[PDB]
Amino acid sequence: AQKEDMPPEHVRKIIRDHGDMTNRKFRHDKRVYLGALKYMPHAVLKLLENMPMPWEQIRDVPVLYHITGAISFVNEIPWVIEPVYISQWGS
RNA sequence: ACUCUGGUUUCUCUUCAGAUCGCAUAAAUCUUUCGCCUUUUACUAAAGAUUUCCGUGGAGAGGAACAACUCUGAGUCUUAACCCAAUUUUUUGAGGCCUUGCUUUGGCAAGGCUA
RNA sequence: AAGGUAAGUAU
Repeated sequence: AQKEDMPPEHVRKIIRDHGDMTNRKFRHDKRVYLGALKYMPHAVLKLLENMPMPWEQIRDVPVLYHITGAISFVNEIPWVIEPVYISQWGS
């Protein structure tokens, strides 16, 4: 019993709609939306620590996002080989 | 050269963490010393004691993937051509006889005789 | 970031 990954277009659509809270269609359930918003600093911390390095053009990262698009987390720790990382930054 | 030994990867969970949990390094709270002082919320910078957070290790448990592929260790780790013996055993000249002591007798003990 | 709200009655 493991959660299968969703297509990247699913979260794209979820973010694209429900953008403004003024819509009254999804206002019925907001405790699930509001309760997951306190972890915004966690999303900030995970996002900035996975910032791409100057030698990298595009960095695809695993993403853990709320079912309503309330918050998105970068579920990845930037592990780097120390000699490789130091040599890359020296270059 | 024989036989048995039986993994690695990955995702969770539960606990234990001495150790540079971390060859890196944040914040909060409290109690003392200050610095600003005029009241909160911020602070100044040292010490002491906590808590949280970003991470970490070991062990245990439960799933998945490559489950079929081999390891290591142990087990006795198992074979013939031609060439060899003065220090321990298949080439090794080490034989016998007698004396006297002594043992209930057998024998034993020492010496002598060699070839 | 505050210690910088007049208290109102009408529409």
